[PDB]
Amino acid sequence: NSSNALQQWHHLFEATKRSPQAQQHLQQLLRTGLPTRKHENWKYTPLEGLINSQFVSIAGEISPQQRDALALTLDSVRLVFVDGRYVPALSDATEGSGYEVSINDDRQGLPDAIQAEVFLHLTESLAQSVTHIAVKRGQRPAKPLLLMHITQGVAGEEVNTAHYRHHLDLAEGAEATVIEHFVSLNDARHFTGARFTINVAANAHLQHIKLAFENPLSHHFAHNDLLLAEDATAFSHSFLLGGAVLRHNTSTQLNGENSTLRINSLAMPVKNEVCDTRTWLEHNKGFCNSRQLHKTIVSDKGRAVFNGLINVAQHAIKTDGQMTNNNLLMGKLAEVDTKPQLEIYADDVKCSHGATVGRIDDEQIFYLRSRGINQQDAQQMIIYAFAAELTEALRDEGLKQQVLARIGQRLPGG
Amino acid sequence: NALQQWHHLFEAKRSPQAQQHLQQLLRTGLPTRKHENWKYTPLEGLINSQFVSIAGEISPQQRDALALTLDSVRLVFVDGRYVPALSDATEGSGYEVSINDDRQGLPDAIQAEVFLHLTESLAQSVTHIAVKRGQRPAKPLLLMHITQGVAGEEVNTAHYRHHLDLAEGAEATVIEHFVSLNDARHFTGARFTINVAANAHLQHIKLAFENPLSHHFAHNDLLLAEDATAFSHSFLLGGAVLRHNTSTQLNGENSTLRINSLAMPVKNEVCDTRTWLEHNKGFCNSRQLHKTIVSDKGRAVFNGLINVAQHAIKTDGQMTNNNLLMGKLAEVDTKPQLEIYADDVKCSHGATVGRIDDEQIFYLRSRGINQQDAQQMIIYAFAAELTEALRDEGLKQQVLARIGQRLPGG
Repeated sequence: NSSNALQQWHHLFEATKRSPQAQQHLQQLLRTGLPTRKHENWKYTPLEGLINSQFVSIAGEISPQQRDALALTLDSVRLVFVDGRYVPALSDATEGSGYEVSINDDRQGLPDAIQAEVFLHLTESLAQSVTHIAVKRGQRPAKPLLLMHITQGVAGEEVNTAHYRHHLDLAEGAEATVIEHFVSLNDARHFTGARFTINVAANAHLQHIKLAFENPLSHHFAHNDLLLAEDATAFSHSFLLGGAVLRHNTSTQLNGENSTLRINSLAMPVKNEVCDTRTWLEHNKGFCNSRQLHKTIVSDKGRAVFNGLINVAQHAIKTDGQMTNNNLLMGKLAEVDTKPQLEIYADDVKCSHGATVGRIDDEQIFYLRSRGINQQDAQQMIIYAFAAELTEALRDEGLKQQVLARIGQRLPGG
Repeated sequence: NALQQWHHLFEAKRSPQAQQHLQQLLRTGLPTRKHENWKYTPLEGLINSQFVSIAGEISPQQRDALALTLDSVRLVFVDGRYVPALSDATEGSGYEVSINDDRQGLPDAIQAEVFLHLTESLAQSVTHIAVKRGQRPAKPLLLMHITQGVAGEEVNTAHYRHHLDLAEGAEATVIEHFVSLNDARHFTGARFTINVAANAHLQHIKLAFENPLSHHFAHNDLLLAEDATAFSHSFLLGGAVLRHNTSTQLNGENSTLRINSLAMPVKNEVCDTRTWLEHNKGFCNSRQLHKTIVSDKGRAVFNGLINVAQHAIKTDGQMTNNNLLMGKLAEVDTKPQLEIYADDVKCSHGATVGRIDDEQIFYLRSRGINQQDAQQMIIYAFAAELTEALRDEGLKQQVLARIGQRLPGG
């Protein structure tokens, strides 16, 4: 039952040395509790597979070879985390990289949550350490920072759970690209929780990429926060291509004028999967431009869920915000639920949103088939083209090809 | 204390159906600002009031003073009660009408909710309307509602209930008209349910034109069979707080549906326009256009749910909500909810929020058109796609006049 899952997580919390901040989030976890399908934000995302499980929290050890077999081919400053723990022996040295990094459980400097919710509190409470990352004023690291997360399940019916917590501060004029990569060690199911919070100061430029590529049976529940000051730029691209049930939130505050924001995501549930991609955006100051593109491709008995809220505060004049959610359904058993929302309290603004749902039109495939292209190839071409606005945002070609290959595994004919 | 008072109004006999809705009402209770569907619609101004139920008497002169200029089959309702002395003959009009409190033939609600239950439980009678197979009445049916408040702090409440059945091949236009007798505040509840049979064609128009201080909470149901057509146009231009729901089921193939609404909250008004639509069978086309014009300190709320059932192939459904904000303290909250369980469909939703660009005003000013005339032209143009739906030119002008009262210098 619901209380049982909470009881077990509560037990794991008290198993350890918890910070005052994690204690506060534990209290909030218990005050908020777990939701039912009647809750406003949980009508379409099942928790039964999680709630009815017995949990464990074991931190294993892997070799360099096991890391390499799961790793992305990319020139980066790579930090490796295994079953909720930073592993120095598998990580790159950070001194002189342009990234100031300290892993510890001191949380006095972390900002408050933008949008509190149950799984954010769970991850805050259970994470055993925080990855404190900082890029100093005007610094532009030569290589992107890669956060590689390797989580494994245990044999039997128990569900191993690992919760990761990182914070990045980009000081004024700093420019950096950070990549989150999540993989499973094997086919055993696990429950991954994650929370990456980022502060972007004046004139700073952030490029954030999330690659959620865990196995087909696991649960992935994450909530990232983006806090932007004035004259700031932030782009976040999420490729949610792993897990049986995944629910990712990106909450953002535009707390300064003249900033630019883009938040995109791709979801491609297959089999009996549920992929839930959500955003919460607050235009608290005027003169900011935001653009969101969330595309989904749903096959088999899959279900994609989109939720996007944009709140424009009073007097946030010259706000220019757009949100688009395009959903492609493949097959008569596919499902998609979408709720793009607007709360607009300023008049001198340009705000709009749109959501579309359909399948590959016979008319579009007709012109590929007329050239002799077979059905599966034609469908793959159309799907890649549908995802192209999102995958073309990946500057590194090598990285882009790897993401395209992960997409390829979910296409008709693979 | 609202529930307790409403409960007492009920027991003050009542049909078993009304008893069932009251039971559900008390079981569901009143929602808070934390409820999924009530984040933006205030109930304080209503909940913290003392309710009464007084059925006042009105003269034909008072009726004519508030009545629309239109040739129709007019039925007049005053303070929750049908008034035969002020109504037209229905016998021989093309509309089979029976007014009583028998409710065994009424269909189940498409989307049960608190205020629908309240209106079902408190309505004192049901207007049973039917158009026989293949028939097309010469004049439209007009349901005119006249509600008045009482002197003092008490809030008079009146709940209206009507059901229209369009038999196979039947075609009809029905208009709901709501007005206030004077400036006194009242609480109006309404529920118009309509069954559209195979090959039947419905034209529904709602004109909610009550005073600035009243509360109007309504919920209409539209049920369509196969090869049916239904167009519903709502002009929500009255009340301090208005919340109108239209719930619809497309339960037959090859049907066409259009649901439009106009909302223009001013002062400190809240105008909440909501739709719930189920494409239960395939091959149906649905289109919705909801436009709002929000003045300073006003608040418009839009909520539109579209659910497309599994195997409802060839569904073609669109929903558009355009919002024009006219001042720095205007507010708009808009929430579509698409639940699509069929792949071979074309479904989309779009919403826009913005204001009149100063450059457009300046351009007009440079061409000899002043600010007020420029604003009025632009606002009327924004509402035009909705107002042009009114076939009767005489009726369209009266609606445009009501719109005009809310424009700069109106």
